[PDB]
Amino acid sequence: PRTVEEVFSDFRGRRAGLIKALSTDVQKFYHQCDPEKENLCLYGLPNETWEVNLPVEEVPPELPEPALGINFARDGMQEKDWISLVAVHSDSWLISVAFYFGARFGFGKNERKRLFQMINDLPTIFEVVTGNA
Amino acid sequence: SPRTVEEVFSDFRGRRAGLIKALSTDVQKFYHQCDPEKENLCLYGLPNETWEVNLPVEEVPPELPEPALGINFARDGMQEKDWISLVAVHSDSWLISVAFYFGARFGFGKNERKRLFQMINDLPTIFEVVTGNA
Repeated sequence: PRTVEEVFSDFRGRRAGLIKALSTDVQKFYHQCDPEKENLCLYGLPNETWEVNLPVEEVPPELPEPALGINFARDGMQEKDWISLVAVHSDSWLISVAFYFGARFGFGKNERKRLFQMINDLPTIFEVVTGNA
Repeated sequence: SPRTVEEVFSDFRGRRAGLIKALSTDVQKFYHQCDPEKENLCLYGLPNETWEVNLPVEEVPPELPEPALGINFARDGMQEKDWISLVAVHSDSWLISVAFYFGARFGFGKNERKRLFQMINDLPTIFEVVTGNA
């Protein structure tokens, strides 16, 4: 069903916004992550934008939430290692969101397999930011 | 695959079994712990096949992905089996997040991620289990 492509399009859009935050806009992202601020995250939207403040959602929130408090360790390691750690959390979030949508759209086992194959043909954000893409 | 792939899958299967317990065998205990008079609660699965309903807190640093919060707010607004299904789908998305997070911390590459997904997707989702979709 063309619904696998719609869910994958959403995933690619959020992934593009997160890759922007962690590469092209890395210093903007870094400076918004002062380590004494509370509850910051990296949130990706399918229009290829990003934000560090958790958006207000319904209750329960419809989408899985990304990691909060990612800014505490910003100064405790090399910037590229902190970026890599944000990348790993971000990759685990994106796959959560995509499979949540797949379930909401009534994907069965075959649709779940097709969605994963498309996701896993792209380098992870971790691989992008570490130079292993 | 390296041994770590099966070890990450074993963690996944054990948490899944705990979540299946909460949403089936232990459903009334789970239901009553999802008290609508408490603050927003989450359902967690642990690798020893147990489950817990806890208020999420601001863990610093963040560790595992966080499950859906506020499941207790929706409990009385739906037929119980539809609320169970809602919790199940959120729990399925949490489990795959946890598994791929561990896989990343343990340096999985493309092939290791494929093998891990293959094993996860052999099993019916918790949503399928609780709705009779196998």
